[PDB]
Amino acid sequence: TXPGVTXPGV
DNA sequence: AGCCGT
DNA sequence: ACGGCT
Ligand SMILES: COc1cccc2c1C(=O)c1c(O)c3c(c(O)c1C2=O)C[C@@](O)(C(=O)CO)C[C@@H]3O[C@H]1C[C@H](N)[C@H](O)[C@H](C)O1
Ligand SMILES: [Cl-]
Ligand SMILES: [Mn+2]
Ligand SMILES: [Mn+2]
Ligand SMILES: [Mn+2]
Repeated sequence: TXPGVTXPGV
């Protein structure tokens, strides 16, 4: 996720 | 640590 | 079949 906590996605 | 869609 | 950052 994020970043942080990419995306998702990307 | 933290999920999704080319 | 298989990748994206702080
Ligand atoms: C052992 O790999 C996996 C095993 C189980 C599920 C997964 C994957 C997986 O590798 C995977 C991905 O690599 C990707 C995604 C994904 O959901 C998974 C799994 O679910 C989603 C993503 O497609 C998008 O966000 C499109 O916008 C990008 C990424 O795709 C990669 C490869 C694609 N061919 C394309 O080049 C895309 C741009 O990046
Ligand atoms: Cl790439
Ligand atoms: Mn990990
Ligand atoms: Mn899927
Ligand atoms: Mn992977």
